[PDB]
Amino acid sequence: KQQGELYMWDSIDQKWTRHFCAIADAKLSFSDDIEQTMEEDNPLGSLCRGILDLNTYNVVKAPQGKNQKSFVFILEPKQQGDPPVEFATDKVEELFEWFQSIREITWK
Repeated sequence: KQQGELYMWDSIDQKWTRHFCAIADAKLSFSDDIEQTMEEDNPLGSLCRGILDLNTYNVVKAPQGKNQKSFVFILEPKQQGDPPVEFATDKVEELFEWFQSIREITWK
């Protein structure tokens, strides 16, 4: 089973935030900012603020990187006006391990 911490791009605050993610079936889950939920002592602080159906998405890797992070992958969707969800990781090895897991699922 694939799971660990990941960075996510918030197109609002224009910053990366740290979220804990997991892959079960064809679904990728991500929790709330594990830094804040801490900064606010907040226990509605959830371990599952969102769930993505990988069946509806595709995975591209971003060679040049993005927004000052070196290793990122992007889940770009099928239905149009849905936005891309942009993830990034610390070490290059982790990147290739997620990219593998996710594609070993979008290409069945």
